Amino acid sequence: SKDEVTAELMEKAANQLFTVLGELKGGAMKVGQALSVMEAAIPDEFGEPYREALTKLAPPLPASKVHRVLDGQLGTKWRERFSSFNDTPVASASIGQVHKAIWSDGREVAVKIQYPGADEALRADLKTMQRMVGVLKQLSPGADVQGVVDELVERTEMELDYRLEAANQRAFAKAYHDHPRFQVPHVVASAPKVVIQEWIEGVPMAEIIRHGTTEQRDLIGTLLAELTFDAPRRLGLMHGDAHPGNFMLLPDGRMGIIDFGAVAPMPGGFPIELGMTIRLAREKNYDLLLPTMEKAGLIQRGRQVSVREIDEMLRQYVEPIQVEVFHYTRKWLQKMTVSQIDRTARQMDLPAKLAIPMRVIASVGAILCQLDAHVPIKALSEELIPGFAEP
Ligand SMILES: CC[C@H]1OC(=O)[C@H](C)[C@@H](O[C@H]2C[C@@](C)(OC)[C@@H](O)[C@H](C)O2)[C@H](C)[C@@H](O[C@@H]2O[C@H](C)C[C@H](N(C)C)[C@H]2O)[C@](C)(O)C[C@@H](C)C(=O)[C@H](C)[C@@H](O)[C@]1(C)O
Repeated sequence: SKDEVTAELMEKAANQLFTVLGELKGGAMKVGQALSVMEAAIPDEFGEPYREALTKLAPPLPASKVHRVLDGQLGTKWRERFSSFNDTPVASASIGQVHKAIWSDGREVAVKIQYPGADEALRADLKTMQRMVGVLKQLSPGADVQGVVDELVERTEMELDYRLEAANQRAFAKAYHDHPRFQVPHVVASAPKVVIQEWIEGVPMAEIIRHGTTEQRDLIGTLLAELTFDAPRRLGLMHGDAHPGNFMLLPDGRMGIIDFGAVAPMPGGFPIELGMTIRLAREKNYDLLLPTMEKAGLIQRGRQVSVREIDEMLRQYVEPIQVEVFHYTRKWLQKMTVSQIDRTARQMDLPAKLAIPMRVIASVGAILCQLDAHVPIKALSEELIPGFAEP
């Protein structure tokens, strides 16, 4: 059990690192020091009316409560929209359960049910943290807390209102209806705490990472990379930071996509500067590269820039397209974390239209390395990514 003990030690070191980052770049003080201030700056009358909301949430939900939630979101005659309903959950959600059933039209549908006391527990949890943001802003000198409230409010309701996630899925269901390579389940019914979609199943990407075949890894890895670039060009949207649980390989060779609670807006499609930057980076055209990256916002305006660092900055994007079929390995990813610079020209505040895809691409690239997949990324880039193909 000793490797999973490393996993817990790895998660704990990673989570405390982000706490330190939060202290230095956010609250401008330690978590211990801040907790002291918040204890006094926040009344005890607000301390526990919050407490009671969290106790309502034994681990799997009893069937009587599943009906109860269904009695609310779908109503009195919710069993008349189903042909049958399995009271035993097939999976677990973040704050709910997933039930397999049969719709009235004969289709197999997957039904997600949110726990009864999760709405109050999370909304209260929002107000408390929102209250703490006020404390830091008013009492902690030199604290950066912009948009932190906006972030938390958006995250919360995306978790509490299933209609928002379902709306995103309906968007991908139309653009990728009848598609040769991608299958997105249609949304049958949507409610604040109940969402119903078509049932699909295959080989989970997680199962492929563990002990999948070489061909399985390459295939679903190629499809994942294609989805990253095709979605913004076709749908004006980008599927957010991807977790292996969101994807599966269908028997016919297609990739299944089941989660859309992370969709980010890309109205004007994929930016032209990104593909153009990588193109100039590969051809070593530093003469046209640096002014381009400056205009785009990859590097800071009016600052001395090292070519040596530019190469480190883009090599995770350039090296894959320097061949026809790149082999995304973990060993390669380890080499990317090695700097020839020994103790900043980067832009630590990228514009939104560049920040969104680059984060997604980075997360996708990490998954491809866990897959040990062979991906024709060079071809995909020429076809889908604007500016990358030579004019
Ligand atoms: C892709 C990578 C991730 O998105 C980002 O990091 C970009 C950089 C933010 O935009 C940035 C940049 C910008 C300008 O939004 C475009 C800004 O308004 C917000 C606060 O932060 C996003 C998308 C924000 O959304 C936006 O939040 C707004 C409050 C409302 C907006 N909506 C009306 C469209 C909504 O899309 C927000 C809060 O992170 C969404 C929450 C739910 C997430 O955690 C989502 C699911 C992320 O995992 C993500 C989408 O993968």
